[PDB]
Amino acid sequence: LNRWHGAGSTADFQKIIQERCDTYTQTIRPGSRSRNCQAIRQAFMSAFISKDPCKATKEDYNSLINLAPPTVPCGQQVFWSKTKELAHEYAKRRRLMTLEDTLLGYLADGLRWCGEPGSSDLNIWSCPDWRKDCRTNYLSVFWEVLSERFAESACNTVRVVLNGSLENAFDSMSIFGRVQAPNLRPQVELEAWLVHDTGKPPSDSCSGSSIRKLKSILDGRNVKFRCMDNLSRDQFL
Amino acid sequence: YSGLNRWHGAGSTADFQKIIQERCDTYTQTIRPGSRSRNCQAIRQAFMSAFISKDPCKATKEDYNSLINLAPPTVPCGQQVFWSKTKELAHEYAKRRRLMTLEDTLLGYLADGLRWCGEPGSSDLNIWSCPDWRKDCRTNYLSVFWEVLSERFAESACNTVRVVLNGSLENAFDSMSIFGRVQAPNLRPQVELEAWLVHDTGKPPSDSCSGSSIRKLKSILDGRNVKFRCMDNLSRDQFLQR
Ligand SMILES: *[C@@H]1O[C@H](CO)[C@@H](O[C@@H]2O[C@H](CO)[C@@H](O)[C@H](O)[C@H]2NC(C)=O)[C@H](O)[C@H]1NC(C)=O
Ligand SMILES: *[C@@H]1O[C@H](CO)[C@@H](O[C@@H]2O[C@H](CO)[C@@H](O)[C@H](O)[C@H]2NC(C)=O)[C@H](O)[C@H]1NC(C)=O
Repeated sequence: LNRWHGAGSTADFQKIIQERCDTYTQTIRPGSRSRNCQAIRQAFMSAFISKDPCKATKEDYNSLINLAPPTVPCGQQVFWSKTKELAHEYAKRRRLMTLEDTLLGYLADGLRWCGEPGSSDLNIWSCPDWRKDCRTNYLSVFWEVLSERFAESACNTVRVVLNGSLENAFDSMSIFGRVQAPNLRPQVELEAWLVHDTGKPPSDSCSGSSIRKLKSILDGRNVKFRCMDNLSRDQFL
Repeated sequence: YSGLNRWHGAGSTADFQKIIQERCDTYTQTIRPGSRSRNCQAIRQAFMSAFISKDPCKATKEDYNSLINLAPPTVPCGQQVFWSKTKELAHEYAKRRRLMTLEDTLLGYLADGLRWCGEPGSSDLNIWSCPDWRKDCRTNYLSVFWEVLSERFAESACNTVRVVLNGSLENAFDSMSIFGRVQAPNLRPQVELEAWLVHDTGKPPSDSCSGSSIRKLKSILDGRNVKFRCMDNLSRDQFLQR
């Protein structure tokens, strides 16, 4: 059970998911119809429990995603890469939604989970690491599937918060670069904001090499691109 | 005969557990959302635990303490409505005015209109018969639930409370009603209570604020140091448009 190279499952995973579901559905974003959180938790567990944790497929999450698809109103989506804290504060203030503001994203944010064949329990010792063990693991596949659907459903103007205090604000291998940007629909307009740390000069900008790669992706998607830069965390918020 | 059909009251509502579950989700997510979260699985499990497999004529208030702790029947100050013998009117009034009766609390909403009881040695509801308060036992799980919920609802009342009473009855205040026996005597001291005695359209009222039964209520409220204002000679439509 301790054979993997990543940290083990969040031990109270089931309780945490269900509690977050209650908070989300009742307190944060109550919906047009009720959703049963026990059933959502049950579907989450069933996706991965008692399975080879290195044989995860997108299909395994079909039932779960169908119970709570990560869709948001047009013009209200926020994407981010390497700017977790900033992007979520920005989204909170402007009443916008990141992936972590969707039901399933809110449930899963910051958690780890995996199973073991022949066992009905979470593996709390270790779980597959995406580098050292396998990319076809249940944590990575969940976030890719969720990211795909989140990106696919974007409409009108979307925003991405990128880190202007890094050498490369755009990382082609990030989930944003690999899964989200390539799945935006034509006629979406994407605005990128390259935001730097207060009191520090930016390390990347809209005229840099990494942004060229992003524009290349978006041009092929027929996604309009407007890139802003040279602003600090304070100016952005 | 000593089997499942031995009681004089109607049996448990079929599929009680499904109904509870569905009502709890509806209530917490669509009726009164924005509020602090409640765990509906836990609430259902606590409700069942309170009575299942127990002597159906030995219910006590304490059997429901864990359920009430999960969702106390507390209403915001100034929004609470009591009623007696005016079920339809009181709930229409509460709906139109965005106020809350006992049946508008989480637990009151789950249980309204339902029946339930268990059977010793069984994990299931008795869907065949349940104890009747008058013919079998007062200390049954259905009656005791409404009694303890009523007490907690009255004890937590704050600021101005309103009661809707029936001006078309000879005695609008019945000391042996749940309102008269359990709710009024347990009102938080120093709240203020307004009573409205409402009569049916086109029928002259049968009771008023000056009658003997309202005097009995006044005496109870004086005991609780609760200020009392009573208004009468109103039809349903006059009351709703006040
Ligand atoms: C750009 O990314 C860097 C590197 O992750 C962020 O700096 C870290 O921020 C965390 C959380 O605030 C700190 O605990 C770390 O100590 C920081 N590490 C380093 C190397 O500085 C930075 O906040 C990001 N900037 C923006 C604007 O999002
Ligand atoms: C006062 O109480 C009477 C008696 O319960 C109510 O009249 C009953 O109303 C129910 C539901 O509307 C009917 O099914 C019964 O047939 C009625 N019975 C009688 C004797 O009329 C009346 O609605 C109450 N009035 C107010 C203002 O609440």
